[PDB]
Amino acid sequence: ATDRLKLILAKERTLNLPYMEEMRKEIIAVIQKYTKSSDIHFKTLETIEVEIILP
Amino acid sequence: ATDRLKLILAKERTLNLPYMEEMRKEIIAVIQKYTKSSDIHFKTLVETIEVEIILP
Repeated sequence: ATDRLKLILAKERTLNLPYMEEMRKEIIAVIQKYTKSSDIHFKTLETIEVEIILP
Repeated sequence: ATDRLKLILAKERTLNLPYMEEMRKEIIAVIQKYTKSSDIHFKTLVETIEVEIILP
């Protein structure tokens, strides 16, 4: 009933981004207001994984 | 040394979104503020948009 988008943020388990999850955040703000997706799943794999589903 | 961070924006070939640019532009832009890197690389290969960033 609908197509889907996926943003995967990848990096090394080595780094310490004292601002990672915020980047993990603001970035989303950029996809929802442009894709208008109500449905979103973020989970970790280090590799954050955000799957969007559109309207 | 050599700290690689990379974003992948997966999409369908079908699905239009005549703007995988700005979507990108904004994601990139953000990224360029939080990591402040000046070494940015984006290749493009069920469409899959990758982007390597090596922070300073």
